[PDB]
Amino acid sequence: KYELTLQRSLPFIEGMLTNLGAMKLHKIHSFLKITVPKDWGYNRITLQQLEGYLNTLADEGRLKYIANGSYEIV
Amino acid sequence: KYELTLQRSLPFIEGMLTNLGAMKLHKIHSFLKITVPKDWGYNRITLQQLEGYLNTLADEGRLKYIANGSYEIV
Amino acid sequence: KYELTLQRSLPFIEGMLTNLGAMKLHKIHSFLKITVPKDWGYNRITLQQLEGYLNTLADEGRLKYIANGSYEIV
Amino acid sequence: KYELTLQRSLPFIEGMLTNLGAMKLHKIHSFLKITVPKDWGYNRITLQQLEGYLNTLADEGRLKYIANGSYEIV
Repeated sequence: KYELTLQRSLPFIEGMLTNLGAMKLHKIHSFLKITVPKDWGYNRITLQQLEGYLNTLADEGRLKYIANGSYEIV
Repeated sequence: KYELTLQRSLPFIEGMLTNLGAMKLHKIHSFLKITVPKDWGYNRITLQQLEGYLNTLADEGRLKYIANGSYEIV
Repeated sequence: KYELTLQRSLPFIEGMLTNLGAMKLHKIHSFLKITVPKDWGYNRITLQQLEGYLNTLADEGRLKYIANGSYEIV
Repeated sequence: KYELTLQRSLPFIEGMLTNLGAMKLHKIHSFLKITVPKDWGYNRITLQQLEGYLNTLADEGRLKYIANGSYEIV
C-alpha cells in the first residue's frame, strides 16, 4: 500500500528486469508477490500502486517504459 | 541439449507459468537459465530444443499455446 | 498433508540441496513454503510429514542424512 | 571482489535472513551465488570478502552475529 514497501522492493524490480529483460506490468507484479520477502509485505500492494511507482521511476531516468506496455531497466 | 535435462526442468517450467501466468518462449528460456540448478545444466539447452519440448507439452494437454506466442499452463 | 504434494515438491527439495549443500529440516521446510508454487500447496504440510518424507528419501538412496541433523543430496 | 557488489547484494542478504532466519556464512554465500543477478557479479566474491562485509554489518547494528557461526537480521 505504501511507498516504503515499494522502496524496499526496488532492488528486486531491478534484479528482475536485469535478469529477464523488459517485462510487462502484470508480470512484474506477480513476480514481486513471490520474490519480495513476505514480512516486508508487498502482499498489500495493488497493481495501480505498482504502476504509479514504475512510472515515477520511468520519469526519473531509472527505467525506460517502451511502447506496447513493458518496462526495461536503464 | 537433451530431454532428461528438459524433463528435470519441467517442474520449474510449470511453477513459473503457475506463478506468473502465460509467458513467451524467450522469457521462459531466460528464466530457466537462472532458476534450474546449474548442476542439472539447462545452460546447454538451445531455444529450439526448448520450443520443441514446450510444443510437446502443449500437444499433450499440459500446456496451452495461445495465439501470438505465449504458453500458459492447463 | 499428502504424499502427492510431497511428490510434487521433490524437485525443489533436490534443487535446494543441490544449490546450497546440506540443510537442516526446519530450513528445508521454510524454504519449501516459499519456493513450491502455492497452488500445489505445501502450505498444508507439517514438519513431521516433511521429516517422514525426507527419511524415506534417505532410506532409498536419494538423500544422505548426516549426523547432527542435516540432509545432503546424493 | 569489491564493496560496490557487496553493497548491491545487501537487499538479497537481508531478504534471505528475513525469510529463513539466521544463516551460516557458507550458506549465505551459496545463496547469493544463485540469487544476485549475474550481471552485478557476485560470482567474483570470495567467502572471506563476504565474511568481512557481514562482520562490518554486525559491527554496526544491522546484523546480529550469534555464537556458533550464524548471522541474523536485526
